[PDB]
Formats: sequence, structure tokens, C-alpha cells
Amino acid sequence: MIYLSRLLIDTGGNPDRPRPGRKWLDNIYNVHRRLSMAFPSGLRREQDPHFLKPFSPNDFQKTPFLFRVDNNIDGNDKRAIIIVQSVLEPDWDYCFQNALDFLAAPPETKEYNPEFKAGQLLRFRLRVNASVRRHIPEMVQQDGQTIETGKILHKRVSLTWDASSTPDQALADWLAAKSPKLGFTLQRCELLQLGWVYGSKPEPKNVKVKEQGQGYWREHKYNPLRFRAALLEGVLEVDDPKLFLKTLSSGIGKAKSFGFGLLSVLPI
RNA sequence: GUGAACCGGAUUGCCGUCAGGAAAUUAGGUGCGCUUAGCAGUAUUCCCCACGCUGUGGG
Repeated sequence: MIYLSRLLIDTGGNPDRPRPGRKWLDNIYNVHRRLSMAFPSGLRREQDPHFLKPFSPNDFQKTPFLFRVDNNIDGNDKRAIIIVQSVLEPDWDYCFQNALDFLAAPPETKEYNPEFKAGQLLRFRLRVNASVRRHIPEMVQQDGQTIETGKILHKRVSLTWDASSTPDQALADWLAAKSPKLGFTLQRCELLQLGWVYGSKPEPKNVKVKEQGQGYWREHKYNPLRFRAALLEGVLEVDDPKLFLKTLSSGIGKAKSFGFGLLSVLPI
């Protein structure tokens, strides 16, 4: 079975007061870490019932869950929705017990058993990371002059199109190229949002040796994280019920640890 | 093992009954925070592993 969970954030109100929930969404790494803190081990929960001990990733279960962040929901109020799809039951009352300021509504969870027959029309929403891997010559310095270096870099960069092609056509072709393998066939696809997603990651770096021995003194260095994001919505038709269920709960692209793979399907 | 050694200033006691700081006070007169900007139609996306001469998988 699948577990589907929904979280709500205000992202509104008085701008002259602290808003930890709205500020929490400025870094995708922080969002991923906070969502990962919702799956504690059976020993950590017994030892620390209040989540008041130092946080170590080795004490939390590893499981490839997926999530997406949606915005602009109305009713005279602003809302940001976080939708999480997982293969395990989340523990929201352990993750947000000391951070109830973050949310504007209690978390909700439910079961999900999608059974689809062959040749069924579905309405889908999903966000992609438009990335391709290429060999790039290394240009450096640019101190008024460009100096080339002989090394060729294997780098994952953004998807590009020609001057006579619209981004929508390029993305539709790029998705229809792989849609045979995933297990569905498109009928219409339109691009809604195209942009970037940013984040920062801490990394330990050694500085000096310990006089008493047994380790170093260490410090933190921050590494940037940039991704190309494109949101799509449209209609699809199931080819075979076997590969489609594998496409779900797995992702349809890269950067799946930063909310970049999730298929949302409605029966039309 | 020294004008040194042995060596208690000790026993008893309430400072209690008395007291209005009180009559009177406007802190008022004058003042633009103003000149400025796509979260988007791109030409390298920070790191690692495997298969090829771009496609999978992890942060």
C-alpha cells in the first residue's frame, strides 16, 4: 500500500512578525531534512520521547519517499501545501511536537491503493528536473579574456532548445521520448512554470589536529545546490497496468531527494 | 623543656504604654521620507558511482 500525507503552511499574515514556517521553505535541503526527521527508529523514539537530543542521521530510517510543494490556494487566505507519498507510515506528532508554529493545520495522512486498468484516461500533474549530461570545455578566469583548458568536464546541465522551437514543444518531446518505457502515453502536455530551485548544504572540513589526539577540530563549509524545475499538467493513457505502478512510487526523473519526482493522477 | 611548666571572669535582667505633611498649578507653539528594479525564452547545475563515446542511480 501507499501512504499519502498533506501538510499546510500559512505563508501570509503580518510581515513584521517572525514566520518560521514561511522561512523554512527557502532551502530545499532544510525541507528534505525536516521531512526525513519524520521517520524515526524504534530505539530512538524509546530513548528520546520528546525529540530533545542532538540530531544524527544514523538514527533515522532511510526510505525513498517523494514530496511536492504547491502554492496559491485561496479562500481569502494564503496556503502552501506539502504532499508526501511514502511506503511507510509517517510519524508527524514526533517531528513537529516542538515546532507547531510551522503549520497552520494539523497534518493529515491516509492510505492509497491505486488500481488502474489498461487504456484508462488520467489527469496528471508532475514537476521535472530538466537536466542532460554533456561534455563541456573548461573556460576559467574571464579576467577580461577567456582562457581555455584542455580538460573536458562531464557535467549535468540544463536542457536547451533551438531558436525556432518553444520550450513547451521541447519538453513534450523530451517526455514523450521516455514515455514508452515508463508505461503510459501522453495526449496533451502544457508547461505551467519554468525556473530554478536553490539550496545550501553543510559539509565538515578538517582544520587542525587535536593536541590530546583522537580527531581534529573541524569546521563547516557550505556547498550550493541548483536545479532546473519545470511543472507540467496534462492527460495520459495507461499502456499496461504493470509498468505504470512501477512508474508510480519511484519517480520520473532525477533529484528525487529534493521533491522532483511525483505523479499526481485523477480519474477523468 | 624558656620569670618557665600545672591555669575558665563565672552566675541574674521587656525600653511597654502618644501622633493625617496639608493646602494651588494647560507643557504648549512649526515640519512630504523622496528619486529605482522580469523569479524568467535557455547555451556550464555544487559532488559521487556504473554503462557507452548521452541514457540510468544517489545527494
